Amino acid sequence: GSLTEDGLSYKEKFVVRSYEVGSNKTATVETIANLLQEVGCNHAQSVGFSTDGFATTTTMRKLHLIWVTARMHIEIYKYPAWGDVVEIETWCQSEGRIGTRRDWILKDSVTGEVTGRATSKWVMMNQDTRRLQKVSDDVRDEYLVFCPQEPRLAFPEENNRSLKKIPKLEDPAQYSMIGLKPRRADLDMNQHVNNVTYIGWVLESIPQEIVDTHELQVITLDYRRECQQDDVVDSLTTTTSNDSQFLHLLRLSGDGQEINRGTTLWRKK
Amino acid sequence: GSLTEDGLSYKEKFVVRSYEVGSNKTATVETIANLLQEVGCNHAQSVGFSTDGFATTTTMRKLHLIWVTARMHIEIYKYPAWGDVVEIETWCQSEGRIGTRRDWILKDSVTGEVTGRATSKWVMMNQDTRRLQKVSDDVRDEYLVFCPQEPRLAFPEENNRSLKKIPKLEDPAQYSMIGLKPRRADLDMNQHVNNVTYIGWVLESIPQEIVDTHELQVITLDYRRECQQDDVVDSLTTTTSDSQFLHLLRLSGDGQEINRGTTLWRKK
Ligand SMILES: Cc1cc(C)nc(N)c1
Ligand SMILES: Cc1cc(C)nc(N)c1
Repeated sequence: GSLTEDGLSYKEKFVVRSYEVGSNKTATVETIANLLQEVGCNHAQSVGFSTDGFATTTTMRKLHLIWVTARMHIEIYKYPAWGDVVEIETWCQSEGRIGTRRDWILKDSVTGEVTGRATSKWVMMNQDTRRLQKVSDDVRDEYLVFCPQEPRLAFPEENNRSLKKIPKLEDPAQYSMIGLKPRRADLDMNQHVNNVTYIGWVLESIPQEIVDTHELQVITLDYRRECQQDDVVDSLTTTTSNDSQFLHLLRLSGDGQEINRGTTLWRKK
Repeated sequence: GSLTEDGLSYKEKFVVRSYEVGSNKTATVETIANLLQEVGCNHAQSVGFSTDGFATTTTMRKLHLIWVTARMHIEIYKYPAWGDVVEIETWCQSEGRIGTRRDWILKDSVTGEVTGRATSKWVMMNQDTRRLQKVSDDVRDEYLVFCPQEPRLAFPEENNRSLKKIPKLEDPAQYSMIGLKPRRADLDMNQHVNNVTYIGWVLESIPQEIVDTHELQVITLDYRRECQQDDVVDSLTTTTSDSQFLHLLRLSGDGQEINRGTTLWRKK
């Protein structure tokens, strides 16, 4: 992988592995989300971020600040097959004092066709108190160094799906998968649950018949609170809809505290 | 990746990913086991095996046969760090009518030093009845095409750890993690639980204090029965000692054994 000629974005190619694919011999959406995180991490290393797993700037380290994910939104047109090469381009943008955004475009390396796109929103937090805060002038100045100054959006459309508000699922849920818990493979190098694990847990409550007859086209996931290593999670889903749409909720098994909410859109094969 | 000049082994290089590492910023043993399976799959594709997820020969397809893992044994001297390149070389061998073996050597691509080695034993099974069987002459002939005919072993030594018999853990276990269940990410393309998931489940009952103060040097895992997508597993561990443990995975309900194993850990 490498920064592009202008140094404002980063590209990397991945060969899809045997264990990364599902029943149709194409990459799962969790494999896609892991590749998006990996290229994001390689881009951060290439522009001087800390190499301790927290991806912080110099000002952030001085002030004990970290970024936390607020939303992930992925749209896939074609999942790459086992052995195929996918090229992913990523870049960041500051959104004033609100937070920052990381965007991605996925392409078939042989054809050059766009096969998917993604966007994520991040908010600043004090690492010690876990309290949110606005982005300071010093941090916005650091982002100006390696971000395009004119807007560059993976989702340019007017009132596009990636910014839509998600409602809270009402009990009783139509479907559920109870008692989910992370194992060590679900943790990152800093012993926090990996963001991709929550996508897997959301999908656990989709019936196997939908997975067998449909392809996932869009997933939008809000993150509200982290699941700790000793927490247990319930995954709830209700149909809201040739397309099938669902509303999702992840909450702690032991008090019902919400940790995530989301929606998925599926197309019949 | 590519077959070597003589066409009897296969080599592939991997760059260790951010999400593949643990707290010491080095690859976990589950990341190593996934890379061993990936290079094994690329080698099978390169020598003409099925591309449907079952890695079968032509004679195996005609007779509705598949290979099932009986044992995995891994010894790591150094885990590669995040961003490092590891080169893995793999090859297979027939073991008469008993079954087949796949062996691996891991190297640091920059230094060329051996950083680990692994070996696995596979037995033939009818895909429909799930009954074991011996390897036929036609299948042994197919393996002669792409396997070295003189013995080539990752663990050559007579009576070495990789062939040691593993006893059955006695109740009560010292440690346990109960109620483990696979999610879709734990399944392979044929909807069977991935072999690497069982290594993760074994390690779940090792106390976090051992993981924080020691490095895993050796893991030996016997596979006896498959965990199905709707099964629930309990992971049991007892210290037998370096720190050494005895492991058992069994179904949560009826207590049916699915795996047994041992691990050896060295203090950091
Ligand atoms: C958006 C958000 C807010 C808070 C308090 N915690 C998160 N993990 C994410
Ligand atoms: C060694 C072995 C034996 C049987 C009956 N099933 C397995 N999955 C593995």
